[PDB]
Amino acid sequence: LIVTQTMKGLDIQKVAGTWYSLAMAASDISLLDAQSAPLRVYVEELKPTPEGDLEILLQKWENDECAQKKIIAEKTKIPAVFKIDALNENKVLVLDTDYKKYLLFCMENSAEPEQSLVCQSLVRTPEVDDEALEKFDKALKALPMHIRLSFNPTQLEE
Amino acid sequence: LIVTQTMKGLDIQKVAGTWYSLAMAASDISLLDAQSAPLRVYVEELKPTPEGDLEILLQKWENDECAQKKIIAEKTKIPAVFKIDALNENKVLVLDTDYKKYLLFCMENSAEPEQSLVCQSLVRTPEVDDEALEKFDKALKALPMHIRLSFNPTQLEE
Repeated sequence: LIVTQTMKGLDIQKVAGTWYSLAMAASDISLLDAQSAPLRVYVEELKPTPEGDLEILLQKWENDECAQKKIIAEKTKIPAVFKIDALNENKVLVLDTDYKKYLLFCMENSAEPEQSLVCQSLVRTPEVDDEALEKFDKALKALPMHIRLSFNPTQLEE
Repeated sequence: LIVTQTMKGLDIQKVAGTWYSLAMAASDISLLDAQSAPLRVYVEELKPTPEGDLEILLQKWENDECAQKKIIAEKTKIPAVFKIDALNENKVLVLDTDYKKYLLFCMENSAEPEQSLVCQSLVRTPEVDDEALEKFDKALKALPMHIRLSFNPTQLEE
């Protein structure tokens, strides 16, 4: 992605707290196909640190169960861009937020030659309001996505 | 679905021959999630019979392999609507076609209480042309779809 496509003026401390994954999209079907896909994850909480890094609590499917994982996305020299400095590098890019209702982000598989992107729309509460989803679809118009998912009522899911 | 949403004036004999599944959508994620999902199938050929029924040759994933299946969708009293009169009833509804390039259809799980729909865009050849996909997205605007997939170049897939 380019710098204009990410959020200008992000305050990471204001994204703290509970979130729900409302919709996901990816450039490649296989990125979100297997319930166990590495980048098929549901956000449950964001925990920015005093040092300006972003800790992410996620749920994932595993055998039948719902496993929690905690990953650390570290600040970089570019605002709104964070690096999970794991063995497999992934960048997390915050596209937009209003802090109080919605947050749009992508995970990119930096090493791969193909463009390899998974993006989500997060909401603070399960309320009926489609601003999160309108803003996400507008943001994805610029990107080649081949799969698009939205989470139904029960419960809705995470 | 309603009668206006399906094709007026369909000639079944003109849909005969080779097709490729270019995109799929469903009202529920779980309808197309597992590669083995019953309604996750790729069309390879349509074979209308002299009696006015529609035979469908499909490919599906199975363990690792690509299995062929042949199913019979029988004519009904409603034009463009066909019934697979299997133990589990499914209707096949032709939404639109120009016979020479594209064909839009849905499979409905009639028995279920929830609306349960899987729809596809089929093309005659893998040519670069997006009319199939524009027509499919226009047709799906009227329907509550929660998952949307499109098949990439290799090869592209069936």
